[PDB]
Amino acid sequence: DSLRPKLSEEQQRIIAILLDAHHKTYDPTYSDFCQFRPPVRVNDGGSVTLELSQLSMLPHLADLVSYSIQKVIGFAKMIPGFRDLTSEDQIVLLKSSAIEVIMLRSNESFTMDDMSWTCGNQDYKYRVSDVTKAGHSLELIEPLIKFQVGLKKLNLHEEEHVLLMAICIVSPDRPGVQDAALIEAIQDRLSNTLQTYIRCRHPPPGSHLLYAKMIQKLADLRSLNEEHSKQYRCLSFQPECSMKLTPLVLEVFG
Ligand SMILES: C=C1/C(=C\C=C2/CCC[C@]3(C)[C@@H]([C@H](C)CCCC(C)(C)O)CC[C@@H]23)C[C@@H](O)[C@H](OCC2(C#N)CC2)[C@@H]1O
Repeated sequence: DSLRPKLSEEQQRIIAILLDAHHKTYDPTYSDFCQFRPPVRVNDGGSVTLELSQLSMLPHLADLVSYSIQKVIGFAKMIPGFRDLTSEDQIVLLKSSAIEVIMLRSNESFTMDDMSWTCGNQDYKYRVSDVTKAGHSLELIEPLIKFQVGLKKLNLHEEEHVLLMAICIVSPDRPGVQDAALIEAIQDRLSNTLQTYIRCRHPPPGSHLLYAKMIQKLADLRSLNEEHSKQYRCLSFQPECSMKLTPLVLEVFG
């Protein structure tokens, strides 16, 4: 019963590697922000019309996401085993998980003090309204907040945070993949590491059940990924939208 096997040198290495990768791609100071198109916040205490009409926050948020995408790609390119897939299976995994990972790593800036994401600087504080001004409806934004709170109350160790993202990326069930068995093998190595860290390092532990809760989020993420895709498609229907985006955002979601 309740065996708690010690972490293997290889498993330790993997975490070290993943931890380090994340430090090199996540900026907790948010210093690069002034290099994005400026936030514009029109008063819209509504309007789906004002919103689409203006799209005042889109250029800034499209810039952030785009920037983050780049940081997510850099992270993927440091997952052990990720180099060993055909670059074709790499892009497929990347594109189809890019938004899921962003929602995970944004939790580092999400604050349960006012249910927002703070990257600033009141300028770089993002509340529900700030995402509607970017042309989004409550069907995605409201479930997203709950996801972040559900995620916060897991009280994840940074070690578990980086592994969750690593697993999210290297999923063998994504549409378009060629070598599902190889991708599957890497995920098991990553998932096994997670279950083992939980057993060894997490207090009490009377609840290694934490693992079941973490896999559940990855399923929330699929819903959100699909919902986002719906809403993106509406934005692209809006004329002049393309310039408010970036060629990366356009490629990934189009
Ligand atoms: C992306 C991140 C941040 C916020 C993410 C947010 C806050 C605004 C609300 C966002 C942007 C959602 C919407 C759906 C994004 C929509 C994007 C378009 C309009 C293109 O579809 C999804 C993710 C949400 C900010 C911050 O928490 C993180 O980025 C910070 C920096 C990085 N990397 C670390 C410096 C994280 O990577």
